[PDB]
Amino acid sequence: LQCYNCPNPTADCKTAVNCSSDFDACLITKAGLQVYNKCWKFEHCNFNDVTTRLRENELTYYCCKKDLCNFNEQLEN
Ligand SMILES: *[C@@H]1O[C@H](CO[C@@H]2O[C@@H](C)[C@@H](O)[C@@H](O)[C@@H]2O)[C@@H](O[C@@H]2O[C@H](CO)[C@@H](O)[C@H](O)[C@H]2NC(C)=O)[C@H](O)[C@H]1NC(C)=O
Repeated sequence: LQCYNCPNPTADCKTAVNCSSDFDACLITKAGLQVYNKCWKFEHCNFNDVTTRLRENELTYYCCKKDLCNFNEQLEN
């Protein structure tokens, strides 16, 4: 999956790059402050496998399966 991967927790990442290996679900987390951007698994995209790996909790991780679907446009209802 090709998604944007930033070196820091910014709220406007625009660097498109292929996702590392062992990654089939793009992840777009938003802890009301920083829009995390990283390649995540579809099995680890639950309400415990992400808030634990990042060592956080209050956040809305949204996994996707489209070349670049973790952008900042899928968490504003
Ligand atoms: C992500 O990687 C792809 C590499 O795709 C390869 O080429 C495809 C045509 C297909 O054969 C895949 O199975 C291959 O793995 C990048 O796409 C190519 O990248 C090369 C080198 O950068 C470039 O010369 C080609 O023209 C590109 N072709 C296409 C269709 O993209 C792609 O750009 C990478 N994306 C990012 C954000 O890095």
